[PDB]
Amino acid sequence: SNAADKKLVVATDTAFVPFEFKQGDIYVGFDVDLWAAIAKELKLDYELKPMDFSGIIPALQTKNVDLALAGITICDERKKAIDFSDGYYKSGLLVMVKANNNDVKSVKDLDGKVVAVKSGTGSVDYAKANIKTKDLRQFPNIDNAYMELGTNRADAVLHDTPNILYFIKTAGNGQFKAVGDSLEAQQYGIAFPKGSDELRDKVNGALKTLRENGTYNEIYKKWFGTE
Ligand code: NA
Repeated sequence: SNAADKKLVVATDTAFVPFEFKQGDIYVGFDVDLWAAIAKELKLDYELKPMDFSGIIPALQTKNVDLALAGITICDERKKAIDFSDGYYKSGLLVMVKANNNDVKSVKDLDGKVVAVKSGTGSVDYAKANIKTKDLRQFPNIDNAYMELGTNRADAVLHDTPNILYFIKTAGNGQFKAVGDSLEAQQYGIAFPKGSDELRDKVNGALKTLRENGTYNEIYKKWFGTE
């Protein structure tokens, strides 16, 4: 076998649930599983390099890294320094309601209710504008906003569709459902250095295949649950 080993350098954020987080002395998450599955098909060898989002692109610029799979969302401004592949996840804001809440079904059914959000999120603006709330409970951590819904001190919560789902699944055990569809949708994608080009198209085809194959659904169930 000698040293024909692929020097592919992969990079992720130190802490970022539920995509790349440390659990059981091993980084775990959706993005890790995705790159593992892609590799199987592409038959390439990877070496995850953990760093702060601050240096992810800066590094890709000098190609100190050859690929990066964090929560990089497709953005044309950034394309001046890097290049993205077809997205692997639909981002956006979702609405959690107690499962027994069969009255609310969407964000427009919230006019005149209590919606819990987190400070420094995009949930605030959408609500400050597209929504007519009798009260906006801006908490500094969603965990507490989840309590409010659990104590029916709020009618529903508004936060990233990924997060709301992980919890509906992890420590959800009912009394928590999702309604409607992801608002302000975006797409998450792998980021390849400008120099790399075929490696990109190769990975693009790989993702088309795995989504064509559809094992993504099972991985989706493991993290974000049933679509
Ligand atoms: Na209740």
